[PDB]
Order: sequence, then structure tokens, then C-alpha cells
Amino acid sequence: HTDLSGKVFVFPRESVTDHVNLITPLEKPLQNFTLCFRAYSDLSRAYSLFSYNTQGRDNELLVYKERVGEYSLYIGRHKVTSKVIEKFPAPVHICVSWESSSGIAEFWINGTPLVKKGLRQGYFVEAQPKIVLGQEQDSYGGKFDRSQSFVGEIGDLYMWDSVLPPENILSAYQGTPLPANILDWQALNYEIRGYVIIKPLVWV
Amino acid sequence: HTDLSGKVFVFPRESVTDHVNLITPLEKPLQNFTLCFRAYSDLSRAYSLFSYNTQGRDNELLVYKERVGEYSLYIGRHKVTSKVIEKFPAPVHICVSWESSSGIAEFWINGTPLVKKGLRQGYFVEAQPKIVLGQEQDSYGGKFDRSQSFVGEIGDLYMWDSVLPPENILSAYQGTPLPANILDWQALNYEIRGYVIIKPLVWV
Amino acid sequence: HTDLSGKVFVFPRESVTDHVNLITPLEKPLQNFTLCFRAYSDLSRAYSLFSYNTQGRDNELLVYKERVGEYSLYIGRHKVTSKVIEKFPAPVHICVSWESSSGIAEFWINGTPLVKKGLRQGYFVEAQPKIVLGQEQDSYGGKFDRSQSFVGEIGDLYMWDSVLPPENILSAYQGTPLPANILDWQALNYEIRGYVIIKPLVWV
Amino acid sequence: HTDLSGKVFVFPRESVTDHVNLITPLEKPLQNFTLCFRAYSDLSRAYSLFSYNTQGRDNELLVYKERVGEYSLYIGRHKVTSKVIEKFPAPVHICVSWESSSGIAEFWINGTPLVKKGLRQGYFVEAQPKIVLGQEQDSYGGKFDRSQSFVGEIGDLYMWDSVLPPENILSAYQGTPLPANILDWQALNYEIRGYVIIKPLVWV
Amino acid sequence: HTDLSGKVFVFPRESVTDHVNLITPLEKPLQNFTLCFRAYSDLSRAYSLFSYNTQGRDNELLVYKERVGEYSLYIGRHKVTSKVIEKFPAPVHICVSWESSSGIAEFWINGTPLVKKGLRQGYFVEAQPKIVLGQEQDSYGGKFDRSQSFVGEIGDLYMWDSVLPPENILSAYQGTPLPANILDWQALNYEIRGYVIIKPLVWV
Ligand SMILES: CO[C@@H]1O[C@@H]2CO[C@@](C)(C(=O)O)O[C@@H]2[C@H](O)[C@H]1O
Ligand SMILES: CO[C@@H]1O[C@@H]2CO[C@@](C)(C(=O)O)O[C@@H]2[C@H](O)[C@H]1O
Ligand SMILES: CO[C@@H]1O[C@@H]2CO[C@@](C)(C(=O)O)O[C@@H]2[C@H](O)[C@H]1O
Ligand SMILES: CO[C@@H]1O[C@@H]2CO[C@@](C)(C(=O)O)O[C@@H]2[C@H](O)[C@H]1O
Ligand SMILES: [Ca+2]
Ligand SMILES: [Ca+2]
Ligand SMILES: [Ca+2]
Ligand SMILES: [Ca+2]
Ligand SMILES: [Ca+2]
Ligand SMILES: [Ca+2]
Ligand SMILES: [Ca+2]
Ligand SMILES: [Ca+2]
Ligand SMILES: [Ca+2]
Repeated sequence: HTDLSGKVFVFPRESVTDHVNLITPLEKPLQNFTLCFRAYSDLSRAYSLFSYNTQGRDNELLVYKERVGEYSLYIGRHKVTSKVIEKFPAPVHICVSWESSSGIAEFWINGTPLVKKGLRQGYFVEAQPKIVLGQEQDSYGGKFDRSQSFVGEIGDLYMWDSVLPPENILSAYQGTPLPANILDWQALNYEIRGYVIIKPLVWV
Repeated sequence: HTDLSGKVFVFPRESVTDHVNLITPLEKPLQNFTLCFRAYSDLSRAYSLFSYNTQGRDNELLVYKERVGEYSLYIGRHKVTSKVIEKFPAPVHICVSWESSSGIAEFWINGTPLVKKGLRQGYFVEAQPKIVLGQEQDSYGGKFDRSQSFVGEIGDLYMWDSVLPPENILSAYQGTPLPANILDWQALNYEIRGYVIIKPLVWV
Repeated sequence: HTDLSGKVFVFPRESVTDHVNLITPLEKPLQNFTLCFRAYSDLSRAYSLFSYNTQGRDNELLVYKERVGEYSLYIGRHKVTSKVIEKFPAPVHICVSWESSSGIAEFWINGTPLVKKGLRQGYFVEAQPKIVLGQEQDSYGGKFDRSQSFVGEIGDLYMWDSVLPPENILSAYQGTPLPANILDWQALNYEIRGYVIIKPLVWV
Repeated sequence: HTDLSGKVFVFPRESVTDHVNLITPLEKPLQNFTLCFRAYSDLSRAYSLFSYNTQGRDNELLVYKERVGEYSLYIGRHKVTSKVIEKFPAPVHICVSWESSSGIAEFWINGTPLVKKGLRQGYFVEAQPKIVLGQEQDSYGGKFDRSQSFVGEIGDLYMWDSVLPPENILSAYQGTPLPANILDWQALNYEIRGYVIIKPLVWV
Repeated sequence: HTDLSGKVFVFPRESVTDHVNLITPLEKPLQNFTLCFRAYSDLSRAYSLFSYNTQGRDNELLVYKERVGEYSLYIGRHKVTSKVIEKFPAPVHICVSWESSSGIAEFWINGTPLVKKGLRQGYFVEAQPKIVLGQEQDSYGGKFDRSQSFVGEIGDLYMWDSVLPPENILSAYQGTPLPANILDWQALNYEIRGYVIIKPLVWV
């Protein structure tokens, strides 16, 4: 594990090969979660932000950007889309949460709450995942698409096993998040597979 | 009755089923009224905000959003439309009032007064209603349309039997309204019929 | 005569009947004038603001709005048009002045001076008029058109027999005008003929 | 020899008649100049702002507005254009300087410097001119057009036989200029031909 | 060498002839660099900013503007493009850096960092160059193109043999840069070949 504080993963070109694999010891399936990160891209096409696929289970947990202003969350093949007013090109802090009991999906872009949507109530997002950044998975760890690739900079990635209250999301936005148990940017276990460079975070 | 202070009804998807019925003991017909609420939607199509229908009397009292900036009030099949400058998508506080004697309809969007229009002078809006949120009624409690459905978040619903002065509308906007006698968000008698979740109000 | 201070005439619908006649005991013809008022409409089509017609003399003195930003003054069948940057929909304070000696027409929208235009130098605008608001006249007191009708709110109407200096126009804009001799909103002699309601001025 | 300070020339209509001739004792040809004025027009089409024509030479010195955000300078029939961000309709202060040794043309719009352009290096702009305002000349003091005429207001017109530094430019924009040797608004010899009125400067 | 402190090179027209050659004693090839300058143009088409070509090696180091908001860097025939929000027309301060080890290219427009891109990792940009401003080279010192020509003003050109930290880029933006070893605007060795004039920098 590495402390990636004040650092970023830079995906410098468009490809179907460059990605980062993220290792987490997930034995038990997800009921509740929150996922916070910082992203900087000048791409006007659609791309993947966070791709989580389980064994023969595609789009199990996917954070997808459709176009400028439109954000999508996939929970088990099913999607949900919410809109926001944003500047293109500009740095963005994204927080996304989901809860099984209600089926509610919360998106927070730049510490601002988007309209709540719901999908897959009573569902459990499966354990033992292949988590990739920079690429969208269409299988367990592979089957990438160049048109869905992320070219840009990714930082401040934290994932919790609970639904974070408004105060804690703003603490993450302000750059002082609470301890994260699934993924922590301060104790990150990663794997770089192609052309992905670690550089200091200069845009916050 | 429930106190729904600091809470919201979230209509998480588009359907022709999900709605909330609101129960009020209306014996005598309406001459004067004010109706205040908070709404948050990222829908660019037309939808209903407040649907009140009486026994064989469709669009008796309807608050309808046409498109971005355009708001409509229906008093007994007859409509009236007023315009405003607004951001899409964004949280909105709506106040609408009507008076029988003059026929005047006042709309206040974000504590800002819109151009006064008039309809149905000398009319009485009938008692014993079926009041639904999330859906538009084309009968007494039913006959819904998916294209007119509200997907989003509704909060701070208050209804009075009088025409509220400018000072009181701003008190409602500021989040400290005067006692409401038809409907009160602090003592709400409701019925949830499908997929509608109660969550905290995070957008004020 | 009535004191209409802090009040407005509300033309609540589109029609070819609803209007207000304004009575003024002048029958000496006009050389110089200033005309100040407040208007609030969400109409995107063309309409009349002030219609003054004399015996067999149409468009003798007409304040006409063409579209958003464009204002027209008619002095004896002859028109003059000036442009401005304005928000739609929004409250507006209009001042218009004309002088016979030079032929100069001054328009002041929200206390801001527009480009000076000239028409009908050496002309006298005739006495004994039929002054209507809410409708455009095509005869002496009648011959209205629904497409030229004003639906909205009119307030703070004052008319003087002189060309007002910049300081006095701003005093009118600020809501403290100097004594008016043709028409005074503090001592108004009017006639309502259809559906026109008096309500308090809530938009200043 | 008239003090026109706090006053403006108004060209009230579109014609092929109305112009103001400006007289100056210039006997020697110009190698260096600076020309300062204020203009207010709501014309969308192309127009002449300042026309200087000598015996046998059309477009000797011409300040021409092409469209919104586009200013042109003609030196001895040769053209140069510069772009700017500006609001339509708006009052403008224009500063144009030219130097023969370098060929450099310097435009200043509302105290902001434009991209320097070059034309006619080594040229001497001919003496004994016919200087007109409101119209574009095709001959010595005549041969006008209706489509290039100025409808609007001109004020604060000064002309120097030197290239003025940034500080002097800015003081002219502030409304505290340096005394001018070719044309001075505070001691001007002019000639009104047709319908052109002198009214006070109410704008900037 | 000359002190060009508070001065600018003005390329006053479009041509295929006017350019400035910049002489630097480069014996050894470039691994790392930073290149800072100020540019002012009202051209809406594509142009070259900095052209560096080596012996039979076109687009070895090229700073190219595609359109408004889009900036390109060429390292050995290979390009990289990044986007920004900018006003047209407006003065701009550009900083561009490249590092061989990582292949990372950093663009800073008005002291604001753009999205990092990568190209040509492990490459060395060759020595003994022909460096031209105002024109794009398609050979060693020549083969220009009218459509790729820069018309405008260039200033504050500094080039270093290292990748400059964020603090130093802002020092360059603020107008107080650290000592430059490849090119220094304080001690510039240049050659003017056509119509290019030296004038004071009035736009900072
Ligand atoms: C959204 O419409 C379609 O959805 C499928 C499934 O979901 C993703 C993100 C994917 O997994 O590749 O895209 C697929 C396809 O390319 C899109 O046209
Ligand atoms: C507005 O034009 C039409 O009005 C009718 C009656 O009113 C509502 C709101 C309704 O009750 O369903 O819509 C109906 C229809 O779908 C619209 O095209
Ligand atoms: C402006 O063009 C035309 O002018 C005439 C005369 O003037 C008014 C305002 C009027 O008196 O009805 O409109 C008339 C007509 O409808 C317009 O198309
Ligand atoms: C970008 O597409 C093409 O690239 C080549 C190579 O690179 C430059 C800048 C050049 O060296 O002239 O332009 C060339 C051409 O004109 C462009 O259409
Ligand atoms: Ca997939
Ligand atoms: Ca895919
Ligand atoms: Ca209905
Ligand atoms: Ca319906
Ligand atoms: Ca008429
Ligand atoms: Ca008419
Ligand atoms: Ca000419
Ligand atoms: Ca080239
Ligand atoms: Ca080329």
C-alpha cells in the first residue's frame, strides 16, 4: 500500500491498454456505499470513471459520464442519470452513494447535491471484484473499448461501506475526508498496466 | 399526522403508479387559497406538481410546469400561464395564490413575483378532493399518464384558505411559514402507494 | 380623482374589450411632453403601452413595444424606434419625451438613456384626446386589436407638458417624481370598462 | 471657436443630406495622428464614424464600423481591421492613432488596447481636407450614401498631430483630455448642414 | 543581444515572408524544457506560435493554436491537444513544458493548469535548430505557409532546459521570471527579416 496524498494518476493518451487495477479484500457483498474522487478531463465524448465488474457480471458498479453535465450510475446492468450545471473544461469532485433498502442513489458534484434517483431496491452488489480506472470493462478485468477510455487526471479516491451524511461529503470536497474502509487514497494498493504516470496534484 | 420538517418525498423513477395521496377534511368549497412548496427535478419535459380533482371534475386545481421558465395554474378546466428567468437544473420554491372575487392568480418563484393573470372570477373550487403528488389525475384519484409524471423531490408543502401578503410568502421562502390550515407539512396526513421514499432535505 | 400610490392596474387576460380610459382637461395642443410609467408583462409579441388618438387622427401619440429590447414612439402617424439590452421577463420603468422645436425623442429604460431619434419637427400633437391603456386604438376611443393588447401590470403613470431634465427622470425611476400636470398617478381620473383589477404594487 | 464641452451632435435620422463639416488650419501633410471621440448608435449595419477626403483622393483617413466588435481604419484607400468584445447597444469611446515611420495603427476601445495592425509605411496623409461627420464621402465634401450614414450621437472629438502615449489616451477616456491641435471639442469651428441637433451629453 | 524588457514584436499583417529568427547556442539535445511567452492576436483561424525545426526534421517542437480554447504541442511529428475556457479576443500568457522520462506535456494558460497529456517518452528533441516566430516552418528555416502565419503581438519569451515548478510558472505570469538559459527576453539574440516592428508592451 502507498500514500498517494497530493498526487494524481495521469492517463496521458487514448488507448484500449492503459489502466490501473485496484485491489481491495472484499469477501462479503455490498448493501451500502459512498465513493468520492477528483477528476480532470478535456474529453467531450462519453467515458468511464469507475468500472467494477464481478465474475460473469458486467456493469455491476459503474460511474459513467455521458456528456457535459450528465452523470450515470449503474447498479447491476440498470442505470440512473442525473444532470448538473458545469463548466467545460474544469476540475470536478464527484461523490456517489447507494443504499439497498431504499434503492436511492445520491450524486454530489462540487459539494452540490443533484436530484436523487432510485434503482435496484433490495439488491446486493457482489464481492471479489475487478476494479479498473482509465478503462471500462466488458468482462472480468478486460474487454476494453477505446471510445469509453478516460484520458486525463484522477485523484483523491476514497470508498466507504456506508452512506455518508452531507457534512462528511463536504469534508471530502474540502480535502479532509473521514477514514475510508473499502478504498483509501492514503493506503492504496494498486497495479499500473500500461502508460499511466504519477504526478503532483496541481489543480486543487 | 406526521411532521415532515427537514424531510422530502422522493419520486425516484418515471411511472404511471407511484404517488402520494394527501388527506384534508374539506367540507366547504374554496374561494381563496395560497399553496407553497419546494421542488427539485432534472426533467426537461412537462409534469404536474399539484393535482386536485373533484367528483367528475378534472383539472379543478392543477399546478403544471410546461417547460423551463413556464408555470401554469388550472382553476376549473381553465388555464393561466406566467413566465420567469430560471436555471436548469436548480431547486425552486413555488407559491401560487388565487382569489375568486377578482379572479387573480399570483405566482412567486424563489420569492420573486411573476406577472398576475386572471381566470374564473366568481367561481368556487369544490370540496371533497382527491389530492395527488407525483402524478396528474384524469379522474377522481386515478387515470394517470407517464408523460405527465413527476420524478424528483418535493418538500415544504403548506396550503392556506386565504391570499397570503408579500411578507408571508417571503417567510415561507426563508423557511419560517405562518400556520397553515388546509395542509401543513408539520402535521401532514399522507398515503404512499408505490415507490416513494422519505429522505432528509439536503438542498436548502 | 383617486390616489393610486402603491397600486397597479392589472390587465389579467388577452381580449379586444378590457381597457382603462384616462380623462384629462386639456384642450390646448402639445408642443413638449414627458411620459413616465412602470410596466410588467411576460408577452413576447408586440403590444401597445400608451394609445392617444384625436378626432380622425390615429397614432397621434403611441408608445409601442415591438419585441424584447425595441421601443417605438409614434408622433402623428410617423414612428421612431430605439434599442436596449433587457431581461425577459422583467419589470421596466419607461420614460419617453418629445420636443416640437428640434423633433427629438428621448427614451429612458430603467434610468438608462437610449439613442436619441427625431421625427415631426414643428408639429403639434392635438388636444381633446381619447387616452386608452390595455388596448391600441384605430379610431377615436375604439377599433381595438387582440394581437396588440397589453396583458400585464401598469403603474406609476405621470405625464408633464415639458421635457424633463436627466435628474428628474431618475427621481421618477427612484419613485419620488416631481408634480405632474397632464396626468398624475396621485390624482388620477380614470374609467375601467371590462376586466381590469386594482391590486398593490409588489414588484418595485 | 465654440466650447462644445458637455454637448453632443445628434444625427436623428437616416439620410443622404445631414452632416457636420469640421474646419481646421492644416497646411502641411500628416505623418502622425491620434483621434479621440465618443459615439452612441443602435445601428446594426455598417457606418462611417469620421470621413477625411482631400482633392482628388477618396478615403484618405476613414474610421468605419463594419459590424459589432469590428473597427476599421483606411489610410490612403488601404484598409486595416481590429476585433473587440463589446455589448450591443452600448456607448463607446474610440481612440485611433497612426505613425508613418512604422505604419502602425493603434485602436483603443473603452480604454482597452486592440491588436496593432500596419498599413502605409512611408506615406504622408494629404493636407487641405474636407472633414465630415454623419456621412461617408466619395468626393471632396460630397457624393454620399444612405447605407453608410451615421444615425446617433457624437461627442468629445479631439485630433492631435502626434501619436499619444497610453496615459493620455486614458485621461481622454476619463474625461480630462490634453489640448488638441487639429480638432478640439472645447474650441471647435464647425458647419451644420441639414438636420443635426446639439443636445447635452446624457450618457458617458 | 538586446534587452527587450517592456517591449513586443508586432507582426502587423498576413504574409508568407515576415518572421523573426532566434539564435541560441544549442550543441546538446533537449530532454527537458519550459517555454513561456505572452501573445495577442484577433485571428480566428489556426496559427503557429513557436516553430523549431532541425536538419530534415519538421515539427520537432511546435506550439500551435488550433482554434479558440485549443492548444497544441508537437514533439517530433507527434501532437498533443488540450482545451481551456478563454475570451476571444484577449491577451494570453502561455507556458508549455515537456519531460522525456515520463513523456508529460504541461500547458498553463493565464496561470491556470490544463489537463496533462503525454507523447514521445524516451525521445530527445535535437540540437542546432532554426527557431522562427511569426511563421510555421516546413523545412530548415523556410517553406512557410500564409494560412499558418501569426499576425499580432509577441512578448516576454523565456525558455529553460528544465521542467518549471507551479510557483515559477506563476512568477513568469506575474512578470518576474527566474533566470532563463536557452532563451531570455532580457538578453535576446534575434534577426528580423521582413515587416516586424518593435513597440512598447501596452497590454499587461
Ligand atoms: C448506454 O447504451 C449502451 O449500453 C451498453 C451497456 O453499457 C455500456 C457502458 C458498456 O458496458 O459498454 O455501453 C454499452 C453500449 O456501448 C451503449 O451504447
Ligand atoms: C394543454 O393541452 C392539453 O390539455 C389537456 C387537459 O389538461 C392536461 C394537463 C391533463 O389534464 O392531462 O393535459 C391534456 C392534454 O394532454 C394536453 O395536450
Ligand atoms: C408597423 O407596421 C404596421 O403599422 C400599422 C399602423 O400602426 C399600428 C401600431 C396600428 O395603429 O395598429 O399597426 C398597423 C399594422 O398592424 C402594422 O403591421
Ligand atoms: C493537423 O493536420 C495536418 O498536419 C500537417 C503537419 O503539421 C502542420 C502544422 C504543418 O507542419 O504544416 O500542418 C500540416 C497540415 O497543414 C495539417 O492539415
Ligand atoms: Ca461494461
Ligand atoms: Ca464497454
Ligand atoms: Ca387532468
Ligand atoms: Ca392527464
Ligand atoms: Ca392605431
Ligand atoms: Ca391597431
Ligand atoms: Ca468614400
Ligand atoms: Ca511544419
Ligand atoms: Ca506548414
